[PDB]
Amino acid sequence: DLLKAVRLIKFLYQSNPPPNPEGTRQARRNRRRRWRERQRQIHSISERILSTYLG
Amino acid sequence: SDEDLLKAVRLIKFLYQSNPPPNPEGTRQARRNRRRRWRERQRQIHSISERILSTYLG
Repeated sequence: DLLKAVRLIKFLYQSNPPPNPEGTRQARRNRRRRWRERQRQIHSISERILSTYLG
Repeated sequence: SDEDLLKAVRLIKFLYQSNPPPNPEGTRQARRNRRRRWRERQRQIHSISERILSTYLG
Protein backbone atom coordinates (compact mmCIF):
# COMPACT_ATOMS: atom_id res chain seq x y z
CA ASP A 1 0.00 0.00 0.00
CA LEU A 2 1.86 2.92 -1.43
CA LEU A 3 -1.57 4.62 -1.73
CA LYS A 4 -1.53 5.55 1.95
CA ALA A 5 1.73 7.41 1.41
CA VAL A 6 0.59 9.26 -1.71
CA ARG A 7 -2.76 10.36 -0.29
CA LEU A 8 -1.00 11.60 2.82
CA ILE A 9 1.47 13.57 0.74
CA LYS A 10 -1.32 14.89 -1.43
CA PHE A 11 -3.20 15.98 1.69
CA LEU A 12 -0.09 17.77 2.99
CA TYR A 13 0.33 19.82 -0.18
CA GLN A 14 -3.40 20.67 -0.18
CA SER A 15 -3.09 21.97 3.38
CA ASN A 16 -0.78 24.95 2.64
CA PRO A 17 -2.84 27.37 0.54
CA PRO A 18 -1.27 30.69 -0.51
CA PRO A 19 -0.82 33.20 2.30
CA ASN A 20 -3.10 36.17 2.93
CA PRO A 21 -2.02 39.12 0.70
CA GLU A 22 -3.69 41.59 3.11
CA GLY A 23 -2.84 43.32 6.40
CA THR A 24 0.20 45.28 7.57
CA ARG A 25 3.56 45.09 5.85
CA GLN A 26 4.78 42.76 8.59
CA ALA A 27 1.64 40.62 8.81
CA ARG A 28 2.02 40.18 5.04
CA ARG A 29 5.71 39.33 5.32
CA ASN A 30 5.32 37.10 8.39
CA ARG A 31 2.68 35.03 6.66
CA ARG A 32 4.87 34.57 3.58
CA ARG A 33 7.70 33.45 5.86
CA ARG A 34 5.46 30.98 7.67
CA TRP A 35 4.11 29.68 4.35
CA ARG A 36 7.66 28.99 3.14
CA GLU A 37 8.66 27.11 6.30
CA ARG A 38 5.47 25.02 6.32
CA GLN A 39 6.26 24.20 2.69
CA ARG A 40 9.75 23.13 3.77
CA GLN A 41 8.18 20.96 6.49
CA ILE A 42 5.80 19.50 3.91
CA HIS A 43 8.66 18.77 1.52
CA SER A 44 10.97 17.20 4.11
CA ILE A 45 8.15 15.09 5.52
CA SER A 46 7.12 13.97 2.07
CA GLU A 47 10.75 13.09 1.27
CA ARG A 48 10.98 11.08 4.46
CA ILE A 49 7.75 9.16 3.90
CA LEU A 50 8.74 8.11 0.39
CA SER A 51 12.23 7.19 1.59
CA THR A 52 10.64 4.53 3.80
CA TYR A 53 9.84 2.80 0.48
CA LEU A 54 13.60 3.33 0.09
CA GLY A 55 15.64 4.55 -2.77
CA SER B 1 19.60 15.60 15.73
CA ASP B 2 15.87 16.20 16.21
CA GLU B 3 15.23 18.79 13.47
CA ASP B 4 13.16 16.53 11.25
CA LEU B 5 10.94 15.63 14.18
CA LEU B 6 10.28 19.13 15.51
CA LYS B 7 9.57 20.03 11.91
CA ALA B 8 6.91 17.31 11.80
CA VAL B 9 5.33 18.32 15.10
CA ARG B 10 4.98 21.99 14.18
CA LEU B 11 3.27 21.08 10.92
CA ILE B 12 0.94 18.69 12.76
CA LYS B 13 -0.02 21.50 15.15
CA PHE B 14 -0.82 23.67 12.14
CA LEU B 15 -2.94 20.85 10.74
CA TYR B 16 -4.98 20.71 13.93
CA GLN B 17 -5.28 24.49 14.08
CA SER B 18 -6.83 24.39 10.65
CA ASN B 19 -9.70 22.21 11.93
CA PRO B 20 -11.28 24.22 14.76
CA PRO B 21 -14.35 22.79 16.49
CA PRO B 22 -17.70 24.19 15.33
CA ASN B 23 -20.02 26.48 17.23
CA PRO B 24 -23.24 24.61 17.94
CA GLU B 25 -25.60 26.86 15.99
CA GLY B 26 -28.12 26.42 13.21
CA THR B 27 -30.59 23.60 12.93
CA ARG B 28 -29.97 20.50 15.03
CA GLN B 29 -29.53 18.64 11.76
CA ALA B 30 -26.92 21.11 10.52
CA ARG B 31 -25.23 20.97 13.93
CA ARG B 32 -24.88 17.19 13.77
CA ASN B 33 -23.86 17.18 10.10
CA ARG B 34 -21.20 19.70 10.99
CA ARG B 35 -19.81 17.88 14.02
CA ARG B 36 -19.68 14.79 11.79
CA ARG B 37 -17.59 16.50 9.10
CA TRP B 38 -15.38 17.88 11.84
CA ARG B 39 -14.77 14.45 13.33
CA GLU B 40 -13.90 13.04 9.91
CA ARG B 41 -11.42 15.88 9.29
CA GLN B 42 -10.04 15.53 12.82
CA ARG B 43 -9.65 11.78 12.35
CA GLN B 44 -7.92 12.41 9.03
CA ILE B 45 -5.44 14.74 10.73
CA HIS B 46 -4.97 12.26 13.56
CA SER B 47 -4.09 9.32 11.32
CA ILE B 48 -1.89 11.55 9.11
CA SER B 49 0.04 12.76 12.18
CA GLU B 50 0.58 9.25 13.47
CA ARG B 51 2.02 7.95 10.19
CA ILE B 52 4.21 11.05 10.10
CA LEU B 53 5.51 10.45 13.60
CA SER B 54 5.87 6.71 13.13
CA THR B 55 8.09 7.62 10.17
CA TYR B 56 10.53 9.10 12.70
CA LEU B 57 10.54 5.65 14.32
CA GLY B 58 8.90 7.36 17.29
